[PDB]
Amino acid sequence: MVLSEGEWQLVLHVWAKVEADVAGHGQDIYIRLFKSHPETLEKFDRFKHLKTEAEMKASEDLKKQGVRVLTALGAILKKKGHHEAELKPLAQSHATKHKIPIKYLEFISEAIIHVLHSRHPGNFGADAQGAMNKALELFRKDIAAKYKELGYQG
Ligand code: HEM
Ligand SMILES: [O-]
Repeated sequence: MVLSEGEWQLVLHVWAKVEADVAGHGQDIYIRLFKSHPETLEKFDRFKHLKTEAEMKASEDLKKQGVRVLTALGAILKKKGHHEAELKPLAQSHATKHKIPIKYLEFISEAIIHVLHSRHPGNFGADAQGAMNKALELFRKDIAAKYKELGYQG
């Protein structure tokens, strides 16, 4: 699959708004993921004890993690599909160290789309959401191919 340049520009225009406060966006995305799909929280040995949204919001380590995730994803999106180098280390850690199924990558993709739809209606109308879904689907398709190369079913 391949995105057009116009689609990439819709992705990068909303990502520029995320970058006004990457930490706050990361907190919202993790809270949405863990509330919608609680099983995903069990994969985090440092955070699986958190019981409420208040505790998640107050966790400085979770905030730092959210900044790491969104900055890594942002660097992948800015490559506009030419992300082989960035996906190598990420696929290896997520397949072998963290053991994150493709289904859970689908869940965090849904959390990202929900938070952008809520915060950024000015840059996340239907065409922009479609472009972001295509970019995240491309990311998951290429991660899934690397998972298989690495020996992990996904
Ligand atoms: C957009 C998708 C994702 C991106 C870009 C991403 C990125 C990252 C990065 C950059 C790190 C730190 C370096 C590393 O270990 O590779 C990390 C750590 C981690 N990721 Fe992900 N991740 C994603 C999705 C997920 C999902 C869906 C889960 C689990 C449901 C997950 C579980 C973990 C865990 C458990 C760690 C280690 C956390 C810690 O140090 O406490 N990741 N991720
Ligand atoms: O993560």
